[PDB]
Amino acid sequence: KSMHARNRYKDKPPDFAYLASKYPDFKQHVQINLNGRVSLNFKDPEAVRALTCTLLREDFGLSIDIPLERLIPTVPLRLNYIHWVEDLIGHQDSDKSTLRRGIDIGTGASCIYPLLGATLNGWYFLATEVDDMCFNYAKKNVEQNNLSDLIKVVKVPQKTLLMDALKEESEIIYDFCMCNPPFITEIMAEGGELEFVKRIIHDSLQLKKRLRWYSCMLGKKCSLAPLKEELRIQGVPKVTYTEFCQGRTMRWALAWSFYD
Ligand SMILES: Nc1ncnc2c1ncn2[C@@H]1O[C@H](CSCC[C@H](N)C(=O)O)[C@@H](O)[C@H]1O
Repeated sequence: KSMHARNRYKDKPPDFAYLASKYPDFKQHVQINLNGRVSLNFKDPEAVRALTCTLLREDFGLSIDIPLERLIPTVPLRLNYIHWVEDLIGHQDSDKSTLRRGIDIGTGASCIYPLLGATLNGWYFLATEVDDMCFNYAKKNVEQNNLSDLIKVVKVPQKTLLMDALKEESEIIYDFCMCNPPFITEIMAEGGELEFVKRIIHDSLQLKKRLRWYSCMLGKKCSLAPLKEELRIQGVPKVTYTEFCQGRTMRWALAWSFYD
């Protein structure tokens, strides 16, 4: 399955030529290809950073500052997750009177899911990070876009996930959590992604209805089936999944709930 139908980049892909004409810091990172078209080297982190900062500024009015030494997100791909969560929670069929409350697990230096969700929909976020650099940058990025009344960035300890974040300080009910990557013997090892999502499932079995939906965007096709099986085993009553992509960058979205 392709881009989300409501993704703005579905039928308006980024125009490199337009962006080069308007943004001189972006222009210094593009070149002309064989076809005579403005292009970008997607293996150069400086160029990828410029594209991402430029798109956020152009299409969302967001100014962000991010390091070369931490993950640089790809904006069109992230929007698919935002629109999917919108579908999960019934966002299209409600109005502004309903405030929504999300958790972004491992928000990254860009704090991108909360910035997009707060900007587009006025959603609140608790945004967690274990990494010091990512935490600091995420926090500057929220503050420089004046979104700290909607987005609370928190450094959490290394070993913790959802439960340790949600105590007497917490909101009673959250609408969703979000999470994406990175995360002789016959038996294959679980690997990083499968282990990590299983920690989310484990916390969800304690929290139950304190969140309306648990979700995670998977980077590996092979994660999906064993995650579904673990959910079946545990009696989780409502499971849904789908797929999204931006060119070759593929994702498998999985969400579950303890509500009927
Ligand atoms: N248990 C945990 N709690 C919070 N953040 C975590 C975590 N384990 C890993 N992370 C963070 O998860 C991130 C990688 S996965 C999420 C990527 C993020 N949405 C982005 O766009 O950058 C890293 O920033 C890492 O520091």
